[PDB]
Amino acid sequence: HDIAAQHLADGIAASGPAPDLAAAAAFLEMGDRLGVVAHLDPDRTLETAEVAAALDLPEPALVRYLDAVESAGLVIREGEGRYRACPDFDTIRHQAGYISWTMNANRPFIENARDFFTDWDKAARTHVRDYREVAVSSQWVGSHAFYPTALATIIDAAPRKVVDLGAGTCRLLIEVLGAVPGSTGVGLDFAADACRAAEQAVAQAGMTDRLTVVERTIQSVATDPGVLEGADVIHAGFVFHDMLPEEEDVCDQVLANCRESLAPGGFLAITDAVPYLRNDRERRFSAAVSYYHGEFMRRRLQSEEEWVERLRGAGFSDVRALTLAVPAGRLFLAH
Amino acid sequence: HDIAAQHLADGIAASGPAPDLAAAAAFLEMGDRLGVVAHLDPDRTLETAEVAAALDLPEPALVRYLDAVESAGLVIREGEGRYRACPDFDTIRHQAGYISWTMNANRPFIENARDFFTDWDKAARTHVRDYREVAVSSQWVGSHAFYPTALATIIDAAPRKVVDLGAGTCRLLIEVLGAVPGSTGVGLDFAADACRAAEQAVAQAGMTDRLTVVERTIQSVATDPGVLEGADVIHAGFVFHDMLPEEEDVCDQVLANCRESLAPGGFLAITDAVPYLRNDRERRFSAAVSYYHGEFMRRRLQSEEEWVERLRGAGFSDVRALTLAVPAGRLFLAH
Ligand SMILES: Nc1ncnc2c1ncn2[C@@H]1O[C@H](CSCC[C@H](N)C(=O)O)[C@@H](O)[C@H]1O
Ligand SMILES: Nc1ncnc2c1ncn2[C@@H]1O[C@H](CSCC[C@H](N)C(=O)O)[C@@H](O)[C@H]1O
Ligand SMILES: O=C(O)C(=O)CCc1ccccc1
Ligand SMILES: O=C(O)C(=O)CCc1ccccc1
Ligand SMILES: [Zn+2]
Ligand SMILES: [Zn+2]
Repeated sequence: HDIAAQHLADGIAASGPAPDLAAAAAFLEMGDRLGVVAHLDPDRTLETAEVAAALDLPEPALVRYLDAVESAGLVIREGEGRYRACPDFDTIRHQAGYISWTMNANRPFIENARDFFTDWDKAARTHVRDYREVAVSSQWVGSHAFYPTALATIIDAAPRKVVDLGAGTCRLLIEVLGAVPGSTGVGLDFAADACRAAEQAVAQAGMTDRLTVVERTIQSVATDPGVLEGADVIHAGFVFHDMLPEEEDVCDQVLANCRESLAPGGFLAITDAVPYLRNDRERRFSAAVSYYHGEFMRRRLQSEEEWVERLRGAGFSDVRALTLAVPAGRLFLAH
Repeated sequence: HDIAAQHLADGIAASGPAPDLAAAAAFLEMGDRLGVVAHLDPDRTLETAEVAAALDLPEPALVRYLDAVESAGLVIREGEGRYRACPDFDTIRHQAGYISWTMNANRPFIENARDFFTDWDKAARTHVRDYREVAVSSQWVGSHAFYPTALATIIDAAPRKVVDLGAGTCRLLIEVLGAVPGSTGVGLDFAADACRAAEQAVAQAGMTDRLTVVERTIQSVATDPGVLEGADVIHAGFVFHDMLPEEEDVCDQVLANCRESLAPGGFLAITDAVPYLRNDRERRFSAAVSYYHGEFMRRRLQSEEEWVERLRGAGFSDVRALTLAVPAGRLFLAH
C-alpha cells in the first residue's frame, strides 16, 4: 500500500503530459478524417442532426464519437445533439498538429525506412505521403507557431492582392482576407488532395469568390508567372525546398519572377525550415523535420545564411530572418 | 520586431512539450521497427559495425539515422561507430509509448472509422491492427506506468513459477525472473507477431531457457489448463477483456481454472483498464482506451466494482484494486 502509492506518484511524473496528448491527437485525427473537427469550435455549436447529414454519417455513430470526446474533456454537451469544443480546444488541436505531422503525415517514412535505406528510388514511388494529411497537420501547427508572425507582417502594408505558393489548406490566406476587408487571394498547390481540402475550407469561410485555389506546381510559376503580377505580397510556406537541390535553376527563375511581379512597395515572405539546429529548445523537432526532408524526401533545407544569400542574389533588398515558434522555423522577408 | 518576439513567446507556450514528444515518438517507432531501439540504453553502447550486421542494414544508413537521433538529443556519440542513449532515454521512450499506442498500434481505427460506423463486421476483418505494434507500444507504456506495481507485488512472495497470459513482449516476466534468482516463467500470447518479438527479447535477456513463450489464446486455458498448475502467481495484463462480453462463460472457466492451479499461498493478478473515468488526470487517455475498446474492438471493459464482483464470484478471497499510473489502469489482486 506504501509502495503502490510511491509507484503511482513516480509513474504519473514519468508519463507527464503524454497520455493527454496521445489521446487528443488520435481523437482529433480520427475526427478530422470524418470531417467532424471542422465543426468543432469553442465559440460555435455542432448540431449533430445537420452535421451527420452533411458528413453522410449515421447520426448515432457521430453521437457515440462526440460522447467519447466529451468524456475525454475535449467537447462540452450543450444540449441534446448540440456540442461545442472545450475552451482550450485550439491549443489542444495545435499541439496535436505536431503529433499528426510526425506520426500520421510522415507515416510511410516511419514504417518503410528499411526500404528507403536499401533502394531509395523504388521506396520513394512506392511509399507515398497523403498530402491531405501533410496539409492539415501543417495547418494545425501553423495556427499558433508559424501563421501569426506572417499574418501580422502581411496585415500591415494592407495588401490588395496576396499569393501563397504551396498554400496547403489556405489557412493563412483565409486569415489575411479576414483581417483586411478589400483583399483578394490566390492559393497555389500541386496536390489535388490539399486543393480539395482548401476549396472546402475557403467555402466554409465564405471567401470562395475572394480566394482562388489553383492546382499547379511552384515550378509552373517559373515559365507561367501569369498568376503573380498585381500581388502586394507573395508568400511561400515550406514549399521552396521542394525544388532543391535538383531544380536550383527553376528556383532562381521563380525568385526572379517574384521580384518582378511585385507592386513597388511589396515583398516576398518565405516561411521555411532550417536544418538540424543544436539549441536545446529547437533541436529535437528540428532533427525530425531535417531527417524526414534530408533522408526520405531528399529535399535540401537551407540555413538562415544560405537563404539570405539566395534572396539577395535574386535581387531582393532589405532581407531579414525572424525566429518562429515552430522549432527550426524561420520567416524571411525580402522586399 | 516587437510583435515577432511576442508571437515567438506566445507560440512557444502554445506548442509546449508537443514538438519534442512528436519528434521522439517518430524517431523511436522508426528505430524500433528497424530493430535499432533494442540496442539503445543509457548504460550500454551500440556498436554500429556489429548492430548494422545483426540487423542487416547498410552501416552508413544506420549511421545517418543515429546521427539524426544524436542531433535530436536522444543519443550521444561515444566514439566512431559507438553511440549510447541520452541519460533520460527510458522516460522519453515511456512517453513515446502512449503516442505509439494511440497513433500507430490503433491507426486502422483512426483511418477507417467511417467503415466501422457503417459496417462493423466488414471493417473489423478488413482493417486489422499489427500486434507487434500493440505489444511494443504497450511495453513502453508499462515500463513506468503499470509494470512497477505488479513487479513489486510479484517480487515479494518470491515465486518459483510465474505465468503471464497475453504477455505481449514478455517484459514483466523478464523483469520478475531478473529479480528473483530461481524462478521460471511462461508467457502466453495469441499473436505470432507478439510471440516472435517476445522470444527475441527473452533471448536478448539470456532467459530463453528460463522463460517459455507459448503461442495460444487465453481461451485455450479454459479447456487445456495444462500450463498453469505449479504457478505461484498468474498474471494477465490487458487480455481478460478480450473474451467479454461474448465469451463470458469461457472467462469464468479460465477464472475457475486459475483458482485451482495456484499453489496454496499464491494469487491471480489482473492488470486491466476500467471504462471512461471522469477525474481530470485520467479522463482523456481513459476515453481513448475506452473508445478504441468499446467502439472498434467491441470488447467490454469492466469497472472496478464489476471486476471485484467477478473475482469473488470466481471463488477468490482478499480481492482488492490498486490505482496504476497509466490512466484508468487498475491492478486487481485475488488470492
Ligand atoms: N512542387 C510543389 N509545388 C507546389 N506545392 C507543393 C509542391 N510540393 C509540395 N507542395 C505543397 O506544399 C505544402 C507543404 S506543407 C503545407 C504548407 C502550407 N503553406 C502551410 O504553411 O500550412 C503541401 O500542401 C504540398 O502539397
Ligand atoms: N484472446 C487472446 N488470448 C491471448 N492473448 C491475447 C488475446 N487477445 C489479445 N492478446 C494479446 O494480449 C496483448 C494485449 S497488449 C500487451 C499486454 C502485455 N501483457 C503488457 O502488459 O505489456 C497483446 O500482446 C495481444 O496479442
Ligand atoms: O511535410 C512537409 O513536406 C513539410 O514541408 C512540413 C511543413 C511543416 C513544418 C513544421 C511543422 C509542420 C509542418
Ligand atoms: O491494445 C490493446 O488491445 C490493449 O489492451 C491496450 C493495452 C494498453 C493500455 C494502456 C496503455 C497502453 C496499452
Ligand atoms: Zn517539405
Ligand atoms: Zn485490449
